Amino acid sequence: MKAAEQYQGAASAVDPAHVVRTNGAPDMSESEFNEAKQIYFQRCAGCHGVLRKGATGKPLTPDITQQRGQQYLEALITYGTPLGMPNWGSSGELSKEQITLMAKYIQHTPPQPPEWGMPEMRESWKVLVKPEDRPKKQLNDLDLPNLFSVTLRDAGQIALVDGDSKKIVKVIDTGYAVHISRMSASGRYLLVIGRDARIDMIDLWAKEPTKVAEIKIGIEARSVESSKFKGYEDRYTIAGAYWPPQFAIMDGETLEPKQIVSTRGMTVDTQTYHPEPRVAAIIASHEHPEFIVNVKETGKVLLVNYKDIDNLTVTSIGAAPFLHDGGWDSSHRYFMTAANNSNKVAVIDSKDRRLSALVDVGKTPHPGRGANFVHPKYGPVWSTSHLGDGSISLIGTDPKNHPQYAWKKVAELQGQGGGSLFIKTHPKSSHLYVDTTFNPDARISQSVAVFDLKNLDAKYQVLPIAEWADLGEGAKRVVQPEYNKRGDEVWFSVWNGKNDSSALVVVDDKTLKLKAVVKDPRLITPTGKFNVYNTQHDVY
Amino acid sequence: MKAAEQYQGAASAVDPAHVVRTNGAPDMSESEFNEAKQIYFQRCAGCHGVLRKGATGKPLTPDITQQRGQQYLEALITYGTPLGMPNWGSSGELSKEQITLMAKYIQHTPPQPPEWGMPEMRESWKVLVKPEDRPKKQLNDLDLPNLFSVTLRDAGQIALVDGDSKKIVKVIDTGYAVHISRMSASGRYLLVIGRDARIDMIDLWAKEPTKVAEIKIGIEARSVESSKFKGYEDRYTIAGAYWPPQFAIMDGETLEPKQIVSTRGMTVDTQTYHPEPRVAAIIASHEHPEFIVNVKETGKVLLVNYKDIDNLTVTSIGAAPFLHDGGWDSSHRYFMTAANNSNKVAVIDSKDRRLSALVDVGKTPHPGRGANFVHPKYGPVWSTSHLGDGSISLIGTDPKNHPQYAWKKVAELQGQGGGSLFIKTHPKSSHLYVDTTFNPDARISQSVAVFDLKNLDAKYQVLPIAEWADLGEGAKRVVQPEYNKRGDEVWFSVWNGKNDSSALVVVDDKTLKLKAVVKDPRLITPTGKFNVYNTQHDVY
Ligand code: DHE
Ligand code: DHE
Ligand code: HEC
Ligand code: HEC
Ligand SMILES: [Cl-]
Ligand SMILES: [Cl-]
Ligand SMILES: [Cl-]
Ligand SMILES: [Cl-]
Ligand SMILES: [Cl-]
Repeated sequence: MKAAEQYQGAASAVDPAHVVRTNGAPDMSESEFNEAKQIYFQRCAGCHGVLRKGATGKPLTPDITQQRGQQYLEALITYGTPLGMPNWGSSGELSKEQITLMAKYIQHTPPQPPEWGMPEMRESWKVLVKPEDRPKKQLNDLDLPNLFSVTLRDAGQIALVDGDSKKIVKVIDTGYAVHISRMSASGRYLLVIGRDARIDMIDLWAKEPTKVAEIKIGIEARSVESSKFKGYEDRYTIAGAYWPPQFAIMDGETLEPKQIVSTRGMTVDTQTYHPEPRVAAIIASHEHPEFIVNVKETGKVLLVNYKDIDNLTVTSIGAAPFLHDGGWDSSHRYFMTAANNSNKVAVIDSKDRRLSALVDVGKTPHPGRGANFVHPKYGPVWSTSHLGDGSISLIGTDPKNHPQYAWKKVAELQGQGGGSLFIKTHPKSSHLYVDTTFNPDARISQSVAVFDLKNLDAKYQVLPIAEWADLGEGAKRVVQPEYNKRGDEVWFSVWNGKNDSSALVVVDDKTLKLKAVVKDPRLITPTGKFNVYNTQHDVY
Repeated sequence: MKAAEQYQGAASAVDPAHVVRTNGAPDMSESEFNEAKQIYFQRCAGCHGVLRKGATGKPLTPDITQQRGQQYLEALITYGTPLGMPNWGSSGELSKEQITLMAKYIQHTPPQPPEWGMPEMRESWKVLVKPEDRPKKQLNDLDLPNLFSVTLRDAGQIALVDGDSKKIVKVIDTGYAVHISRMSASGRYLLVIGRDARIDMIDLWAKEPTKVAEIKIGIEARSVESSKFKGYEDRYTIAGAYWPPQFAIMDGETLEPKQIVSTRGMTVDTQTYHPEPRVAAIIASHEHPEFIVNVKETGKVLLVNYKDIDNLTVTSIGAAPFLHDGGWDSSHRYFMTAANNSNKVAVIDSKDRRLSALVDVGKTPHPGRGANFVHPKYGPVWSTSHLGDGSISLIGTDPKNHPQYAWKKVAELQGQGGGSLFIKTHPKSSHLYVDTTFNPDARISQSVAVFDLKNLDAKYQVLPIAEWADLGEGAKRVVQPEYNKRGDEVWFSVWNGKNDSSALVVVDDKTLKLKAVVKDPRLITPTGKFNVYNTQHDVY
């Protein structure tokens, strides 16, 4: 009756005088609030995050913002900061009236976007073609290993480009602005994820590659990955979300949602609670049946063991805050990940399940998956490009046979300048390609630098990738070099405007000569290109 | 710098129109809000939680509460429901004007108490006596294994009573309303955790037992535990918190804070995010170097492996919502814990790291640690009483030599009625005791039922514990039977008010006749009683 009521009726130990109401912000209309909120996610949420704690420095919470004041915040938004906070008034990007509204907005409690659990996922889950009715053999005659999965960012779709043919073979509708493409261990299924957290599974064996499953694992995402460990091929596919701060494990044949795990938790450096730790790069392990999951704001690398997904076991490894992209080393044991805004590179030992070291590097490293090669003096190494730096950092990745040079910034190369984004090579190649996508100089932003590994002390050659495309108007930012299955050509993307004309430019790695140019009215804002074989077997 | 700012300056994939502002509640003054907020934690937070999502039914969040309306909520609060929601108007416990305020308060966004990270812990952390300054031998002449640690709830302290002398040997100030007492594997250090989350470690080898370390792991807590795996004795001490939803691991010798882990995460039944999953019972594994941690609202049981404390591995086991108290079986392998308000008992396999079964029992089981004995027909069993009915459930715990009765509610026993909290026995005892602390009948609450393991079909005997104390005015509620080391005597608390007289009653287990009554002006609101040896070695 009420005996259990009296049992739990005791007063909470929490002192009510220490629980506080959240107000004290300047009055804002409903129309005004929504206008600043539209600006925040259009211009600010990328760094500061949904809850405004995703960047360095003091956060944009009420207690902090109200302490500064209306005019401090207006002043700091108008003129920015030399530590990565741009200026929105001096640049003319925002208006005096708008900046005033932003200063008022961040003094209010940050509005919350909704959660996304199993009910939301299962409703988003669609098996368009059931595995029973899927082909048992490759129907088409495509040379799938040398297929490129090219992202048509603004078009909300992806294009399959036959490597040798240089022609588009199909265009598939996907989530908006796909970020990466990943292959299943079998090589039959192509996985793509949009920044809106929609995943699509493509069957490369159908008469024409078709989608077979679909699911939305959140509101904002970046990464997807498939199980690579011996015996667990196509068993499970993982995907991490920016919001909600979580990742999800799904069946690898149907994408059925199985498990959802929150990444909300304590940070490695300060060991305080963080309400929005965004999941970034995910990579499958060869040593154990685990997914190595990067968690950005908390600086944790998680080892998600799918041996038993009903009773999940996770090992949380401390590294450095702001974990971002990364990739394997030549051995496929040591996961080199870039804690970009910590200017460090963490080394995750997938075998011993620990952090091998933290390597100091240049200003904001950005390697993507990186580039591995054998240095004459320093043995095997792993290299990264940089955004705030024009440098290239080489890191020893050979502890067994090169303890002298291991997890050390053994040597630097210098590229065309800052704004670099991806560094690329190939085992069969003697060159090292470095793009300058976000360099503020036009010429540099549409060129790439090529180093000669045969003689590494020489200066690089500059290749005019955009010039070779002969597009015309547009910024024509070049981005992301990728090799073919055979390794003797290097594909480039000219990330021109949505309403301008773009292209993919293919270079002969043997001669460093223009080999071909890919143009098509369907190839809108081409960004990421992913060779099936090279991506599937971590060739980089 | 602009390079990195353009790279991370892309608009968020989050639609601002789907990120909504949280204020549509009826206006309240600051004086009125703080009065309703005070009643909430004084009367309601125990069940509904800090964020109003800890009870069954629909939560008291703005979206739901505003939908009902002011008149609906006033009525429901005024009258209640027959499903665990007490009456507050018919009761006459809250005035008509307070209920109106409470109805408005729960329509506002719930106020939030602060977090409690490593900085807050370290400043709260005190080492009163260094390990170097502690004795290498037991200075005092006390029979430590037979000492009782008695909680003096309202006095904010505990008393150490000598089992055979029946006298109080010292009184030690602690956190407010200590909840449990635990002993180190070495049996030298007594650990007590306050209702307010303050932990005190007591050295029983000093000339007089003195506090040697102190730490606050949160704002509200209930549970504390020590590592009991071979080779890891006294190496780590763990404690769980109600708020913030987290647990923490400290050094066993100094209580230095080492790690903090957030229990915020997804539930087991709906697989949705819960922002306040408060930690409940915690027990130390013998099969592996792990802590078994109960997480209430999410219904998860976490196996926290301390093999490597810097890289913490945690297996998450699903069970049923509202996990609470629990205990070992006779084997010390299967953790029998009760999801109270799910009316089930979960069996967690300490060895295989999985859920062996979910057993349906009575309304709101409350076992504490439980009571193990050998049923003449059904083999080794684990028993529990309930709050919602006078039932006593027996559950087989022998899968090796009694597989047909394993994890089955093999039989039921009837006590005096509902409102029971603790059932007890001893390996050297022929009797089985059940209390009725929260029974609404005065005499029932003052008595305890006693069963005969030699003849289970016989009706219980009733011993009037409070009557035997001869205390006078007061509710004189009796609670928590506890044996001594030799199992000769059974101790009971008479949990009277702080301005009334209380006592500890001791009964001769071999004869069931009163053996002693402990009265003392320092014995204020005695609740928990913890024999050092029986608590240390999990004898129940
Ligand atoms: C987590 C993450 C990965 C690795 C996932 C993995 O390995 O599993 C990744 C890699 C990538 C890769 C993989 C290339 C590779 O070599 O693997 C590409 C092409 C890429 C195109 C872009 N990224 Fe990416 N990217 C983010 C996050 C990520 N970028 C951002 O947070 C940021 C700064 C904001 C955003 O706009 O998403 C960001 C900006 C960009 C771009 O502006 C690019 C150039 C175009 C776009 O669509 O946004 N990111
Ligand atoms: C999590 C938890 C444990 C086990 C910890 C472990 O094993 O590591 C426990 C066990 C206990 C034990 C251990 C006895 C045993 O045999 O193990 C005792 C004496 C006890 C005295 C009370 N408990 Fe307890 N108790 C709660 C939580 C807990 N009770 C509540 O949430 C609730 C309902 C609210 C509250 O007031 O704290 C609650 C009410 C009570 C009481 O009213 C008692 C009788 C007096 C008091 O201090 O509030 N609880
Ligand atoms: C990165 C791509 C950013 C974008 C886009 C915006 N901000 Fe930012 N901000 C950023 C960093 C790395 C820092 C801290 C660096 C430092 O030491 O200054 C900041 C700082 C602010 C602050 C100051 C908070 C404080 O320290 O007291 C405010 C008030 C702020 N930022 C607001 C803001 C607004 C309104 C933006 C767009 C409308 C915005 N920022 C964009 C990184 C980035
Ligand atoms: C247990 C010890 C409780 C205490 C003390 C309080 N409440 Fe409660 N409440 C409880 C349960 C188990 C339920 C659900 C039962 C059901 O019939 O659904 C509730 C329900 C409410 C509701 C209704 C929510 C809804 O579905 O709309 C309200 C508005 C509510 N409770 C408020 C409330 C207040 C204001 C209290 C003290 C001041 C309070 N409750 C105490 C459990 C317990
Ligand atoms: Cl579609
Ligand atoms: Cl955590
Ligand atoms: Cl393993
Ligand atoms: Cl979780
Ligand atoms: Cl082990």
